[PDB]
Amino acid sequence: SVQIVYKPVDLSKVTSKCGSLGNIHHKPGGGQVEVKSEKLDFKDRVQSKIGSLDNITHVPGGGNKKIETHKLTFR
Amino acid sequence: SVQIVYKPVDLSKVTSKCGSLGNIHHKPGGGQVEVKSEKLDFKDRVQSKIGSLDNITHVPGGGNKKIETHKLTFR
Amino acid sequence: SVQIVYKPVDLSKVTSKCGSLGNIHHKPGGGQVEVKSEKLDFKDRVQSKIGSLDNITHVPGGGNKKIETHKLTFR
Amino acid sequence: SVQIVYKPVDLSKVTSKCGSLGNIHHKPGGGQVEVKSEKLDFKDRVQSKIGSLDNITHVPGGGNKKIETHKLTFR
Amino acid sequence: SVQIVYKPVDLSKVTSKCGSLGNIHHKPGGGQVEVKSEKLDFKDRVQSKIGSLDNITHVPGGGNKKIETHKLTFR
Amino acid sequence: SVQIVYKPVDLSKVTSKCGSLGNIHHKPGGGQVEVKSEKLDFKDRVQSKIGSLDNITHVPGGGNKKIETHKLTFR
Repeated sequence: SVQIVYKPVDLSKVTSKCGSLGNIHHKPGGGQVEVKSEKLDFKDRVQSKIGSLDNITHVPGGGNKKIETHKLTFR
Repeated sequence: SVQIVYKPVDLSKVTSKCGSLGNIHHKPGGGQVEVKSEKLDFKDRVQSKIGSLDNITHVPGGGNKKIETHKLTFR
Repeated sequence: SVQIVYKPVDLSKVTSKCGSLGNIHHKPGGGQVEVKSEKLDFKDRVQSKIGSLDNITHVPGGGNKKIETHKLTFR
Repeated sequence: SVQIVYKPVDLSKVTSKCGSLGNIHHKPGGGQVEVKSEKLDFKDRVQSKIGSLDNITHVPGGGNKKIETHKLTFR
Repeated sequence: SVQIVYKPVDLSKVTSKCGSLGNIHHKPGGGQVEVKSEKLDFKDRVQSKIGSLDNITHVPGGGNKKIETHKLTFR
Repeated sequence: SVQIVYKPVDLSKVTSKCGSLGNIHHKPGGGQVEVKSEKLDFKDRVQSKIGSLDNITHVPGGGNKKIETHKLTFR
């Protein structure tokens, strides 16, 4: 008879310590933005974006990640 | 007879410590934005975006993630 | 009879220590941006982006990652 | 006997002709203006000006000037 | 006997002709203006100016000037 | 007896002709302007100017000048 044993013990600790996390600045699109269009002709899907777009300031206290994937395929 | 044993013990701790988390600034689209269009001709789907759009300031106290996926396919 | 033994013990610790994490600056698109178009002719999908876009200031307190993948294929 | 003759004839004409005078634009202070003061100490007259100030758009139809000064000092 | 003759004839004409005078633009201070002061100490007259100031767009239809000064000092 | 003759005839004409005078642009201070001061100490008159200042767009239809100065000193 076939015997399957599966006992993965996990004694992990993704710790982080931080005294202070501050004084982050993010200034996108400081400069003047000018666009000037004359006698154009479009014929298909036009996606246009002007100014300051999709700007992210992600500041997480921790940010510790743990990705654990378990698998046991038995055909 | 087939024996299946499945006992994954999990002694994890995704801790984080932070004294202070402050003074984050985010200024998108500071500059003047001017657009000037003359004698254009569009013929399909037009998506247009001007100014400061889709700007994110995500500031989580923690931000600790744990993704654990378990699977046991038995054909 | 076939014997399968599977006991991976994990005594890991992806620690990090930080006294202070501060004074980060990010200024994209400081300069004036001018565009001037005259007598153009487009005939297909146009994606246009002007100004300061998709700028990221990721500042995580920790940032410790642990990717552990386990597999046990048995045909 | 002393004879004084004073007959300055003036056949001047400071004319101007203009078909059309239009489409003047004046946009001062388009950009965002930020000021941040911390732990200052003033001890005398403080004159402070922020934003868009003392901006002039003088557009005169004519603008023809004639300054004529006459004098006849007799000691 | 002393004879004084003074007859300056003036047949001047400071003319100007203009079909059209248009499409003047003036954009001062397009860019974002940031100031950040910390632990300063002033002791005398402080004149401070931030943003877009004292900007002039003088557009006169004519602008013809004639300065004529006449003098006849007799001691 | 002393004879003074003074008859300056003036048959001048400072003309100008212009079909069209247009499409003048003036964009000062397009760029983002940042100032950052820390632990300064002033002791006398401080004149400070930030941003776009004293910008002039003089566009006169004519601009013809005539300066005529006449003098007749007699001691």
